[PDB]
Amino acid sequence: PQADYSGEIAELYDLVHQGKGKDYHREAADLAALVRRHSPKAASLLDVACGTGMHLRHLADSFGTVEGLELSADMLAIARRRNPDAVLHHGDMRDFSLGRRFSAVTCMFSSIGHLAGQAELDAALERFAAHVLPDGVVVVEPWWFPENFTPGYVAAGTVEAGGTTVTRVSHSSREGEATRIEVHYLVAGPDRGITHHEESHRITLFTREQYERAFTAAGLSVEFMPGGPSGRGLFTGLPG
Amino acid sequence: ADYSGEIAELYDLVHQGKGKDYHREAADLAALVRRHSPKAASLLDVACGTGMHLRHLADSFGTVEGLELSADMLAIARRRNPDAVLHHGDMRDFSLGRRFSAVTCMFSSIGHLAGQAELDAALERFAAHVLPDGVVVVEPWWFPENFTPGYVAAGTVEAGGTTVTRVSHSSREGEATRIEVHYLVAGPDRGITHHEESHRITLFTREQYERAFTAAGLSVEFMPGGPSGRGLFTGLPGA
Ligand SMILES: Cc1cn([C@H]2C[C@H](O)[C@@H](COP(=O)(O)OP(=O)(O)O[C@H]3O[C@H](C)[C@@H](O)[C@H](N(C)C)[C@H]3O)O2)c(=O)[nH]c1=O
Ligand SMILES: Cc1cn([C@H]2C[C@H](O)[C@@H](COP(=O)(O)OP(=O)(O)O[C@H]3O[C@H](C)[C@@H](O)[C@H](N(C)C)[C@H]3O)O2)c(=O)[nH]c1=O
Ligand SMILES: Nc1ncnc2c1ncn2[C@@H]1O[C@H](CSCC[C@H](N)C(=O)O)[C@@H](O)[C@H]1O
Ligand SMILES: Nc1ncnc2c1ncn2[C@@H]1O[C@H](CSCC[C@H](N)C(=O)O)[C@@H](O)[C@H]1O
Repeated sequence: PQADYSGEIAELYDLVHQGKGKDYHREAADLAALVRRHSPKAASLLDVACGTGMHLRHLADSFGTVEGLELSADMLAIARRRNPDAVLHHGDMRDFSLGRRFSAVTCMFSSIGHLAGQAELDAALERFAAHVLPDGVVVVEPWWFPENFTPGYVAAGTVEAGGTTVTRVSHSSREGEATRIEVHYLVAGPDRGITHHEESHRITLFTREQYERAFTAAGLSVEFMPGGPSGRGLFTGLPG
Repeated sequence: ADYSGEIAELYDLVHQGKGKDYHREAADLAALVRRHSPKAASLLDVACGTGMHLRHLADSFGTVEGLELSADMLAIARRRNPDAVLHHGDMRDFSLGRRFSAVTCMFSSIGHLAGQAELDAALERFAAHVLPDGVVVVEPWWFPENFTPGYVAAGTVEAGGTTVTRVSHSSREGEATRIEVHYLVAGPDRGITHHEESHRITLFTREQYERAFTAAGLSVEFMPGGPSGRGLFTGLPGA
């Protein structure tokens, strides 16, 4: 049971989230508009935990420079193939140092939840502040806050494309300060038969004030906007 | 063991999810029986499984009994049909010491036999348990000409807090279908569990079924369509 977005799990990622109705084109359009509201001259964007680089692909149409940081080599390989021109980095949002600063540092789809507690979140936000330009914005899509988390939640969905049928079932429970989300897959095709895969993640249920404390310790002013890309809302931060 | 444990426990929910209507099939079956035997009063369901047909057939026939090889399936059937006599046994060699107006074998259970000889044997046993005015009914598996290798079935159903996803894959293995079936079973407390079964279901030709019926002294007819699109064979003694 893996926790590192690798192997076959990485290969299924885009198909499954497409099946669940995720619309990266609309999300990118909205994000780019939000960046330009806070920074009308923005010409550059770093997407941290870029995964398979789906947002970056669309954001390349709005900004002259897009870069990405991704911990998982297998996700990153997909991201690079999708963004063959972009400079994408293999590393860790807790401790990274790129060549430059950007008008927007973004961290989407609750990837920030993969951090383990307040020290790590603080560290990541300090790094984001370190890579943002003075008239820029830091954008973090949080995981659920403890008060909005729904333990016992089961998601199931099946999709097919290109001869491959993929079923994904998730189960979520409370494990201390985090969601434990277990995810099983059945992957079927006419000649390959059926294979079973599993993943299991601890995604931290930070409170709003814990997010805010992280932005604040980084020198960033912080604003929460409810709703956002997944019903989890959006944090925006501005330097100095 | 085939059809055992958690697989047996999931059987009814997954086939309900797939739209299988045992109430309508039982009514159609009862009508077919009574067309051939208007005073029909008894029925034996061979390979009765969880006893879903029998539950409904008991409202049409004064006596219903069943034969089932799997203990875990049989336990379910008994709980569903607590007034009925259900036997633990094998369609290839059983002997109940009585006869019935109908002997039925539904949902391609006959595919669990291998070879002409086992098929002949079963049909002889069915003839040995049918009344002389009655009828043997067997739902075949697919004929070779209609089998679709590489077939993938996937569906998800939820009942009572439990979400079950079933995915089957089918290929050719000699003169049979190899069907492998994976389940993901999920619930708020239970989490997710994975289960798997795998079966060989023999691709008997139409002529093979007819040979089995004729050797058991039954006059045979194939009725196309049937409960599953695979038709139904009927057989009447005294040929
Ligand atoms: C609607 C609603 C949902 N939830 C929770 C329950 C459950 O944990 C989740 C819905 O399950 P899903 O299987 O639909 O979760 P998902 O597609 O959002 O995947 C989640 O986990 C993946 C493993 C991660 O890769 C992913 N991010 C980090 C990329 C993460 O967002 O959202 C709540 O806690 N409160 C709610 O009001
Ligand atoms: C429509 C069509 C289907 N098929 C085949 C392909 C595949 O093997 C099957 C459809 O898949 P499914 O997973 O829908 O099969 P099913 O719910 O009917 O389960 C079958 O297998 C189960 C393991 C058995 O327990 C069961 N009987 C013996 C009780 C048997 O009927 O039917 C064909 O070969 N040709 C066809 O034209
Ligand atoms: N410490 C860390 N630094 C960088 N990336 C991380 C990380 N911990 C987890 N990740 C990455 O977080 C990503 C979560 S999946 C989200 C991917 C992408 N933002 C999207 O919207 O589709 C994964 O690719 C995972 O490898
Ligand atoms: N040799 C044999 N004798 C009796 N039952 C058998 C058999 N081989 C397989 N079976 C039974 O055949 C059944 C197939 S499942 C079909 C069950 C039922 N007739 C229904 O329509 O739902 C299983 O319960 C299996 O255990």
